[PDB]
Amino acid sequence: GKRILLLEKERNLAHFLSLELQKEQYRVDLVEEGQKALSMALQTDYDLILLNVNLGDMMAQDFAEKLSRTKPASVIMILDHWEDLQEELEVVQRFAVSYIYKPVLIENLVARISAIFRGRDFIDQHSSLMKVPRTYRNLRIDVEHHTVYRGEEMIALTRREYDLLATLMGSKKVLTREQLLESVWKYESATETNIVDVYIRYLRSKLDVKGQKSYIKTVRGVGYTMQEG
Repeated sequence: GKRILLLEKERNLAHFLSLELQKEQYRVDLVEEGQKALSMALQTDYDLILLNVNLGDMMAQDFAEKLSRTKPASVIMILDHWEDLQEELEVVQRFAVSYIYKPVLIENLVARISAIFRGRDFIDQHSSLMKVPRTYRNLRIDVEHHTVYRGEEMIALTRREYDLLATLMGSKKVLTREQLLESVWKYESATETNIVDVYIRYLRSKLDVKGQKSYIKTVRGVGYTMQEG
């Protein structure tokens, strides 16, 4: 089964989530602080890393940035109280594939994790069919390693940003926000179209060079497409 790295500060909840996730045949490694979580995530490829906003010895944002130096498309999901998540909402959107509020309902957590895994699988399969060369202007995508480069620099795209780029680069046509939702949030049927604009903004911030045309064009009345220089 897929492998989950789990850090939950509430002891009884951590134990509960560990046991319930193993009933889905997932392999669950429970850790209690970020330093240990980080050493484990650096040496093992986890399919999901499930964290609180604050890991105790560091913020989850800090963990994610440090992990991203070698594994930029890591799949991190944040579980926390509403007030804790909202205090850090913008930074959480930037590094996490999803977030979920306490008090958690296990059937909901299980369904969401399943959908996230299936959506990543879809992206992988679809991107394997991308026309070669997988380049655009100064960008190149390494589909095997889920990495992106602009010139000779690695661009630390998050998993959502990577999935969004692969979807845009793999399309010959302008894509609507509904079509982008259907590809990048596939199987996460509760996702709504305004999230697409958020991640287009994030993706532009990572790709774009000041004084060049953006890598992504907004097409009036339609949606988004890659943009030439």
